[PDB]
Amino acid sequence: MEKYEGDWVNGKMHGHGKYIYSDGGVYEGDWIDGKMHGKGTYVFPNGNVYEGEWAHDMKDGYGVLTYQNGEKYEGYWKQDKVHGKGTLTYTRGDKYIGDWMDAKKDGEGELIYANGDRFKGQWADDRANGFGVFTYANGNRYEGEWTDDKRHGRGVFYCAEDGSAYEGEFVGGRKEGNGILRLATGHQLEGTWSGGQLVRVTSFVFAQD
Amino acid sequence: MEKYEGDWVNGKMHGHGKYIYSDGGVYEGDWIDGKMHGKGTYVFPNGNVYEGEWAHDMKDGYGVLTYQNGEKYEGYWKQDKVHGKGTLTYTRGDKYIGDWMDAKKDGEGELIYANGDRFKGQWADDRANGFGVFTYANGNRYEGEWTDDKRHGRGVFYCAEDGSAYEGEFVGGRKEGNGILRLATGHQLEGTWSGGQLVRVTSFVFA
Repeated sequence: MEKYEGDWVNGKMHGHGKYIYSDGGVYEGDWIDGKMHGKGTYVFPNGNVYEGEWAHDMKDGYGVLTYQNGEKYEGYWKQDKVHGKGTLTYTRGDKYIGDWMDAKKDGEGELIYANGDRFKGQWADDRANGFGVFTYANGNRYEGEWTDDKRHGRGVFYCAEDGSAYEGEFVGGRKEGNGILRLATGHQLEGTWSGGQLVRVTSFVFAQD
Repeated sequence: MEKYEGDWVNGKMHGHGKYIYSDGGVYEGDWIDGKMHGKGTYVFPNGNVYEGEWAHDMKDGYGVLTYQNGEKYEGYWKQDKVHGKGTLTYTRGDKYIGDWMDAKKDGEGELIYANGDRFKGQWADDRANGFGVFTYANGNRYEGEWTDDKRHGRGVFYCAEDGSAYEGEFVGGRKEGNGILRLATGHQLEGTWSGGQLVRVTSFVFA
């Protein structure tokens, strides 16, 4: 059995009001035309809680959704979906700050991982797409083009293990086709890579300069 | 206008004797059966001078030939040809010490260059053939097989310029075919070289 305690206008809930839904979990805050509208808080049966701005019975504008588990989103909503600027903390400790579209990461975004890794760059369909920089915990670093959370196209990868930066084509997160490899010495290699293994050397200069 | 002044036996020059030849240039020393034989010296018209051992009218045994120019050979002769152990100084300043055959370098020999370079190894037909070590003035060094004064077959070459060492096949004084290349880092490369350019990579590692 559902129930309400608040302000009535015309024949509908309007103004401040607290509402208990048939399923466990309540709402307290602002109402317009019998819909949740304005600043209010919802406590869900599943233990999740939203407090922030509503419009036409949905989360719209700035709001904070904290989950039963660590997960917490602080940012903007449009029609009950995460939309625009937003910061999401994952249970893991990983954090995304940046641009959301239709409950997916889309645009400029920085994801700082709990393992010390961090990526900043362009996102599309909730995955890295376009330019970006991944800096690995170990000291390895990528800078260049991404396709579907994979290093794809022209990129520069540095390997902390042996120095030796690579400049060239990437395919499916591995270096493929023409490229250049500088080692810490000043030794450079030009040629072709096949699935991350060097096949052919075009040039083999030194020129430390 | 020939002439002689020395010892006669039977009907020929025999014992000590000095001889002036038709062309300018003389001989003074030992004679047998009217031939230069034993210890004696010849001063040639061309300005060359030999002093050493003779047999049957030719240089045979140990002798010293000093030339019109700086060139000087100290070693063994057989029938007027440089033969066996010998040391030759060139006008250049270069020195060869070692084994000669029929007036050509043949066997074990060390050539010390005036530019600081040095080769030691096996010679044939007056050129490096078989094993040997060339050490370059700059610090570069080769050790392995030679064919006709060229690095040919299995060899190890070190390049002082980039402190890298290569182990593999050489063809015509350049690295060709399968080989391994270690760099100063610890990075090693396996694969095939063509002329002196890497074509194909088998392995690539860091140590």
